[PDB]
Amino acid sequence: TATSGSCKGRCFELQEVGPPDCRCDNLCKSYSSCCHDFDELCLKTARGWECTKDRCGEVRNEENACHCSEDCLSRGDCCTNYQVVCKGESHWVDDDCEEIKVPECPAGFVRPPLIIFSVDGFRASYMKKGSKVMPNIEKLRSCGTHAPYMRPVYPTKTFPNLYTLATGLYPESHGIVGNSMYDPVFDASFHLRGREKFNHRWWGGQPLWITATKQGVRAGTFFWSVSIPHERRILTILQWLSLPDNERPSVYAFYSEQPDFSGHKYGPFGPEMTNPLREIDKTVGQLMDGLKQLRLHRCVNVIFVGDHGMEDVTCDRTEFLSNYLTNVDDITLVPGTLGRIRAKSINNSKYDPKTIIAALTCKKPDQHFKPYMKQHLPKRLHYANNRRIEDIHLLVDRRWHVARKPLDVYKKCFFQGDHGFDNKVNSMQTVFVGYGPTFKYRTKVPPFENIELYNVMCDLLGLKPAPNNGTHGSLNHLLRTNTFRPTMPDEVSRPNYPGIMYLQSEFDLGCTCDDKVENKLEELNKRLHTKGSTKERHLLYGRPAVLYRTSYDILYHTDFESGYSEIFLMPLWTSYTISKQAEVSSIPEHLTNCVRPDVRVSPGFSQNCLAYKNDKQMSYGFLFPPYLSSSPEAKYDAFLVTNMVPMYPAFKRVWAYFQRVLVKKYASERNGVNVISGPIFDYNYDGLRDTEDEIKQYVEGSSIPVPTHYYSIITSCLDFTQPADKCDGPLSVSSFILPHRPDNDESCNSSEDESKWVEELMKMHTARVRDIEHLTGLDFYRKTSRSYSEILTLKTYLHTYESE
Ligand SMILES: *[C@@H]1O[C@H](CO)[C@@H](O[C@@H]2O[C@H](CO)[C@@H](O[C@@H]3O[C@H](CO[C@H]4O[C@H](CO)[C@@H](O)[C@H](O[C@H]5O[C@H](CO)[C@@H](O)[C@H](O)[C@@H]5O[C@H]5O[C@H](CO)[C@@H](O)[C@H](O)[C@@H]5O)[C@@H]4O)[C@@H](O)[C@H](O[C@H]4O[C@H](CO)[C@@H](O)[C@H](O)[C@@H]4O[C@H]4O[C@H](CO)[C@@H](O)[C@H](O)[C@@H]4O)[C@@H]3O)[C@H](O)[C@H]2NC(C)=O)[C@H](O)[C@H]1NC(C)=O
Ligand SMILES: Cc1nnn(Cc2cc(C(F)(F)F)ccc2CCC(=O)N2CC3=C(C2)CN(C(=O)c2ncc(S(N)(=O)=O)cc2F)C3)n1
Ligand SMILES: [Ca+2]
Ligand SMILES: [Cl-]
Ligand code: NA
Ligand code: NA
Repeated sequence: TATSGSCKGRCFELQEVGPPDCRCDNLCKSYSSCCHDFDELCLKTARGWECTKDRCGEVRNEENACHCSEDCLSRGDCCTNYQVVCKGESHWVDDDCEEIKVPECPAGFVRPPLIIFSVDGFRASYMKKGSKVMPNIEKLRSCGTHAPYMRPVYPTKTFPNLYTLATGLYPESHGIVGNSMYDPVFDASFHLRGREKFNHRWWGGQPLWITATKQGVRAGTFFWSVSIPHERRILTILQWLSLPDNERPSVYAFYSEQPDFSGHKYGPFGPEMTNPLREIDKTVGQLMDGLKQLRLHRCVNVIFVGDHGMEDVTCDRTEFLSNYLTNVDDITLVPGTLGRIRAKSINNSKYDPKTIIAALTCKKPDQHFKPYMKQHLPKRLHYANNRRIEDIHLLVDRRWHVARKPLDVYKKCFFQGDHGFDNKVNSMQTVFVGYGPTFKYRTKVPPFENIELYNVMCDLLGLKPAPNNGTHGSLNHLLRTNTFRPTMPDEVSRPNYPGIMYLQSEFDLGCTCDDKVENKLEELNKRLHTKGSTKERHLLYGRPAVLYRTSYDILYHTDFESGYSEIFLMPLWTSYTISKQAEVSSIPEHLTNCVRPDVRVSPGFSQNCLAYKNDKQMSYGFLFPPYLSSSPEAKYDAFLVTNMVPMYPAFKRVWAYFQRVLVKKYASERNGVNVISGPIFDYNYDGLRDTEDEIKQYVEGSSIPVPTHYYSIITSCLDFTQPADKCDGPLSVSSFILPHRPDNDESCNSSEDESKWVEELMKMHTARVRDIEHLTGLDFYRKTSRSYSEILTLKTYLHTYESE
């Protein structure tokens, strides 16, 4: 860099110039590339950040940081409080808030600008707990649209989350999977410190500023060099807002290192935390006062958003891999509030991940982390499908750290706070407030995930979003206008409706049943149950649509309905309703090993019992539980070969408990439940439905594919005074994606009775319906009385099982 060029008239230039020409942009300090005069011209500090009575009407001294002269408004370089001190105006916070029904912008403005005020480590509970010291932020919150909290992505670190906010993508898809990373294809590393993080090969997807530029919307630069003070960042944004209509950007970003920086040292609620919250609020006040001076305070949309929260973590709460592993020098550990382990050297052929996992599995009674092969991580975390995420992962308990050896903790107590844990943990939750003409007025919205904002910021700017992991329309309820009006995806495969086409004797399945037991009253009645008379009861929200090319059958029964796949030889889904009044019955002795041919489905597209006998590892279970049959005659339907699915005996303990106990418990507590359950196949852990040829495992000697997971979607009336089957209003849902595993090594207390561990496992693997759609290629809730945007919101809902 030949720094002999100048920054005269180029301060915070929006277009970056190429080396070895010197730079004057808001990033030049980070690349050590600024022109010699950058500090003098662009980082002026003289006389402070606020006008004073004496300075009012002064003679323009260009050296001053901000100006109090009469001409300053037209130059667009006044101090933010100029009109308060020198013209008797009020601070924006002291004004009563008034609905902004339409953009009230200066002439020339083609759209409301968007300003994103991002705050590092701004824990959700600070909005309540620090409300007395943050009046500007509290005005934004209460007069704008706010959520009680926003759910970050895993890992709940700064870079993964800022780039998820920028792109709408899960870290596995955008590539910033941690604050620290190794890419084995590049043979490069990425760190917070240093120069390799500036290379564009690390950064996938399309962040907002590129989406804007590519579509003719001009963007301020989002990144700010750490040395540039906050007051200067604000003044720069206000200066840009004063630019000519053909140069002025439409989207802007501010970033604060606080309260994260203090929160690390002092803990999330340390008494030292009050001051950082005062300064952030003061900065917001400066922005809104500056906007008001420029008559932009009822034109611009302001987003106040955080990347993650902050938890209490100290050095004494550190698990050391040295107290579990003998071989601790043959591994590399990405440490901290999560753990990622790989081999220290790829030439070491004695390195076995299986032995390492086993040595970290349930070894101490209070063990404050749990090891996982990455594909066994809860699917809600979507943290697997990247070569940068190590095969071995440690999910660390909230409040704790994992390190390799004790020397790493005392040769690196200092910190009292940290983050990075599971994104369902309360302490990791962060904030969202939207304020402006396109946002709603004094509106609370439910919690939502940060992956959803990319779309909304595209809507706010009139942009078409790049393909991302948001569900577009699920956050339309934040907006007065500029809503995106989505359509249901078209069904690709239509079902067959097979009647009775096969004789018992055509089947040679090795299956037996004790069912040779014999009337016109109840033969016409059961006929109509196989044509779909109780389908109104058991399929409450329409049949799910299959959104890919396949061959399947709708099978009707008294207690349940299924979409049976001829390719996978099992239901893709099974739907049934259990009212509050329904009764659990036992599986009778004569039917214990009963499997019956389904006369509507060919032998060739059926499973068989012989495969299950020959497979000593694999057993089988049922999607509609026999336990909940409506009558002894109806119970025979639950033993059909078309209701059967492959299950490991270790997983059957879980499934049986869910089906026998929990389904009824949920129907009691929620006033009936509709359950839709089924298999999932994700052998390549991309979070997406596997095609046939991706299946790595079959029931031995057969074409019966083995699920990697089993799902259920449990729906009822949000108004729980109405029964699930007759609900007039909004729905309530919770779902799960249980891993289909041949042991229960994940559950350290699995030797005990299922009532001590099963429900706990299901909670860990809670899921959004949208997760299940991605994984199955199905589309649920097709026929309701509710708006589609409300259904989209419901589909992205996650039941977290955390307290308030
Ligand atoms: C979350 O949202 C995202 C975004 O919508 C979803 O991710 C998408 O999923 C698609 C389906 O899996 C995927 O589509 C593929 O695109 C391939 C081309 O990809 C490049 O171009 C895109 C578009 O600009 C770009 O975004 C991509 O960037 C990825 O890769 C670079 C690294 O080079 C990273 O910088 C970046 O972070 C991103 O990485 C992530 O995605 C890749 C996969 O693309 C993962 O491997 C990484 O781990 C990481 O997660 C790329 O630059 C295209 O080549 C594919 O086509 C193959 O498959 C089709 C199937 O129809 C087949 O018919 C074709 O023949 C073709 O196969 C050929 O190659 C095979 C393998 O080499 C071989 O086996 C065959 O024999 C053939 O030769 C495919 O169309 C799309 O790229 C990603 N997009 C992103 C941004 O990730 C994600 O699904 C959502 N998540 C959930 C849960 O819903
Ligand atoms: C990363 C990343 N991806 N995209 N962006 C730009 C961006 C997007 C938005 C958005 F909200 F709109 F998306 C909104 C704003 C932006 C601009 C982001 C920006 O100016 N910076 C991010 C950052 C800077 C400067 C310096 N950083 C640290 O050194 C740092 N590191 C680790 C931790 S911690 N607490 O985790 O240990 C804390 C830290 F402060 C991170 N930054
Ligand atoms: Ca898959
Ligand atoms: Cl990390
Ligand atoms: Na078996
Ligand atoms: Na166990």
